[PDB]
Amino acid sequence: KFPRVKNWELGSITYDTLCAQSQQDGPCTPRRCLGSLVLPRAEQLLSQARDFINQYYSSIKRSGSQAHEERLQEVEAEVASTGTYHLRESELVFGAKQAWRNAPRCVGRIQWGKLQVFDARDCSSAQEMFTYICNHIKYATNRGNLRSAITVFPQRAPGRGDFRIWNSQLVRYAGYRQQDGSVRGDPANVEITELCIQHGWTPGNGRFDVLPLLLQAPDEAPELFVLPPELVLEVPLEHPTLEWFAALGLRWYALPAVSNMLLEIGGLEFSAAPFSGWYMSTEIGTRNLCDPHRYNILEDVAVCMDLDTRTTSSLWKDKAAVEINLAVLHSFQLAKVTIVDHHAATVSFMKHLDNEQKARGGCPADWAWIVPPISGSLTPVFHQEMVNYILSPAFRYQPDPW
Amino acid sequence: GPKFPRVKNWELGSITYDTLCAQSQQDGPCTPRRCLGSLVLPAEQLLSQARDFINQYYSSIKRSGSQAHEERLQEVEAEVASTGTYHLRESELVFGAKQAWRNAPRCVGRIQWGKLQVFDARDCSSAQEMFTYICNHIKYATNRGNLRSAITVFPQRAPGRGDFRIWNSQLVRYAGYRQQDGSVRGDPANVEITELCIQHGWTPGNGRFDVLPLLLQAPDEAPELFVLPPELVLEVPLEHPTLEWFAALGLRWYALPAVSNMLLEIGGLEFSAAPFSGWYMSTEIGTRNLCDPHRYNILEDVAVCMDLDTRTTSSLWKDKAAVEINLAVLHSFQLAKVTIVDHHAATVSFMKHLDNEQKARGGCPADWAWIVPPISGSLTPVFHQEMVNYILSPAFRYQPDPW
Ligand code: HEM
Ligand code: HEM
Ligand SMILES: N=C(NCCC[C@H](N)CN(O)CCN)N[N+](=O)[O-]
Ligand SMILES: N=C(NCCC[C@H](N)CN(O)CCN)N[N+](=O)[O-]
Ligand SMILES: C[C@H](O)[C@H](O)[C@H]1CNc2nc(N)[nH]c(=O)c2N1
Ligand SMILES: C[C@H](O)[C@H](O)[C@H]1CNc2nc(N)[nH]c(=O)c2N1
Ligand SMILES: [Zn+2]
Repeated sequence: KFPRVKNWELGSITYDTLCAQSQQDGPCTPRRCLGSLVLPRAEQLLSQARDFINQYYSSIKRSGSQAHEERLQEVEAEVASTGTYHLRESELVFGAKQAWRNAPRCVGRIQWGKLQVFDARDCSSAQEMFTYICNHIKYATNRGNLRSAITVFPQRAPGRGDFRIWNSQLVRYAGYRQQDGSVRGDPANVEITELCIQHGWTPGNGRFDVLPLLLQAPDEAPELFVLPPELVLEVPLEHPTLEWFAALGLRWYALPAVSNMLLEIGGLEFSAAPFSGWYMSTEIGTRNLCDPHRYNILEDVAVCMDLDTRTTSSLWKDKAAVEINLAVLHSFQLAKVTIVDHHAATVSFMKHLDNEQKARGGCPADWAWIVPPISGSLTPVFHQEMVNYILSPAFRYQPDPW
Repeated sequence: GPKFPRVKNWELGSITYDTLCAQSQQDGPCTPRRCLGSLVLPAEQLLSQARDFINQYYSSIKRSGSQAHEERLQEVEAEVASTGTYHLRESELVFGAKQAWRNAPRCVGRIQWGKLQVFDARDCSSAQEMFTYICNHIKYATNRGNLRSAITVFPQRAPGRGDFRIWNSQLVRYAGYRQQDGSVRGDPANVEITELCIQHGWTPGNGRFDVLPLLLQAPDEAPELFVLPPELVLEVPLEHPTLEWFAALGLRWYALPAVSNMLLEIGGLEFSAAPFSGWYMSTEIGTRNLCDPHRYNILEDVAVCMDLDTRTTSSLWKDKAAVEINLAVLHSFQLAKVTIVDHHAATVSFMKHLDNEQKARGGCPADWAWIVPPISGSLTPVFHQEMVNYILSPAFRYQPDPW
């Protein structure tokens, strides 16, 4: 019933009792494990609402109190007559922090308690969404001293369209499909780039053109907004000892801000609730720059390093990858922009695991996502068994609005 | 769409559906409530398992429903009927052993599955004879550096009688000597088997790479100790292609990886002693065996020799040192003409295996956490391939230590 969890480097054992609190099914069954797959293939609401309110009052050490009992009545009254309800700002703040804390694929959760929550539920137009987004970016960027934040737009409502941010992140580089099939820029963003153009954006022709935002108010066509360049901090990439690296003209933006995930709290759903923390260097240096379906610069860098790209056995791919990740760290450090390397991040996650074991009896974690894309076993998390399950409040994927 | 798991490759955008998982008859550790995919170790019945295996065998030779098939099924039911168990024919053992390998979710080398050399040692009746069979396996498999995959199958577990067992986890292992200061000289992973060898009369050495003797156990007898003739255990001294000082570290590793404590299950029959061997994927040695903190842990030593800043994580000193250590392993095995496969070549071959199996059986059970190499994960194609994990039989399974 309760899984035994072992760390093979230290030989230590724990038991995950928190998983018993999961109310939502994942993709696995006793016949087959689908743990490596990326995407999944009124009384109910009232049930989730009560559970959430209970979590909230327990967090402020006031369960059973009068305020607790009265709040539960309010929620019951609102759902019974309207089919839905609304969260108080303090609950929204607690809810967003818990969603982060519960996110199995996030290795930066040691920071979960420090999140600036912007209540944007009084938003009635895409124009207003844009203003809130600009303020989020300014605050979060903070001149390179990044601060974790989330801006929460109006919840979903029955028979009414959702407030949505079409872009997957607030800052993304365009991907222009070229005549000969290739892509200029970021291949992951070809679809959104095209949508922007289709909606009147005058495209650029570079490899790092910041995309405009396509923001959508309920039941309206999305609207295009160009981000003020001075609000988008970027870091030109250079290498500490390889002088020619800068000549590659590579760069990446400072702020990672997921904008297409749904935040679920107490049964309520927030379809637009962009959040941001700071990058772990491998996200940029390894995946964004070296993925074959992304900027795919490994071969170029290897040739500049004059490595033997003739055979795999020369480990040219491994050598180039390391220097690229080193360039990212060096460059962010030089530009004085917050970033965390994969060793420091995983070491902090092990502390988080321990903190959560004591606090809640476990921590849902997705091993395939927590272990870094390079040097996996050189990090502590590789040797740590993990149990994955869904807790609520939660961040979850949702269909693209188009 | 299809009511089977949909599997996507994110690098290529391609999709397949796994229908082979429908054939699984054993539950894994996961439930809809929680995934335990990252955990390392998470007559009526015999007849059904036996019948299923016979059906698999006849299906494989394209004779399902034939007179021979029905007669073999009859024969197995009667043998189990009067004796409680049954025995496999030679070709059934060969088919079952290859299928067990083919079915192994944690093995990235499965493209080679059809080439296994199956040594039938089911006539073995003593520990001394087990040793002879094992030495022949080592000689055949090593083939002076041009390694050949092989498995030697000893007698199956029998009702009442004791089990045939090889106590060591691999045929070649380096001793791990517990020190006064509490540290370990040699391989920390082998501290327990090393002590057991000593408790059984082995006179211990005092080096970092002392090859351990084998503790072989015949039915209902105490284990017997046998030391492998040095001439038979091929080793490779490690040197680096450019860093001249690497050779001075005195590191080395043996050529033959030969798992000896896994149980081979075929049609319900259990072969407690069936050592198998292929060849190493370089990261097993260069990354795990040499750099794991709980193994040889040589990362800091090598980083210091490379004059890296081991004071801060940000210098990526662990990453740089690990890459050079893996390169030294590949370079040295290549120099010594001993078969080895780097993690890029191996994962590329595994992607081909997945495509072959998609066509041949409708899927391939695979454990993502084990298939993706310990270094440079996303630089290999398997990192971007979703995988379905499930248990198929014949199979190789873990079994408790005999002591
Ligand atoms: C403070 C610094 C933070 C760091 C260093 C960090 C790091 C990471 C990393 C490396 C991943 C995997 C990303 C990928 O491979 O695409 C991730 C995923 C995630 N993080 Fe964090 N994180 C941080 C802050 C946040 C914040 C502020 C939230 C939400 C309030 C959050 C929510 C999540 C979620 C939900 C995912 C999964 C996204 C997906 O499935 O695509 N993270 N994080
Ligand atoms: C021909 C070359 C082969 C290569 C390169 C290869 C490579 C690998 C690798 C890299 C692993 C993971 C090992 C670890 O991380 O400890 C593995 C595991 C495994 N392989 Fe293969 N393998 C080969 C041949 C074989 C053969 C001949 C068999 C059996 C007939 C086999 C059965 C298995 C099994 C059952 C495991 C899992 C062992 C465990 O769970 O500890 N492999 N293989
Ligand atoms: N450091 C962070 N990295 C997350 C960015 C990409 C992630 N795949 C989200 N995403 O695109 C989800 C949509 N499929 N987060 N952060 O600090 O806020
Ligand atoms: N390349 C190979 N590597 C096998 C390494 C040991 C593995 N951990 C099994 N093992 O010792 C199981 C014990 N718990 N195999 N081979 O080629 O035959
Ligand atoms: C197929 C496989 O699940 C997929 O490539 C996963 C693996 N681990 C990952 N881990 C992180 N952090 N981010 C990712 O995008 C992925 N991709
Ligand atoms: C805890 C975690 O499951 C464990 O460290 C696994 C991860 N992946 C692995 N993969 C391979 N090939 N071999 C291993 O020993 C491991 N160890
Ligand atoms: Zn699972």
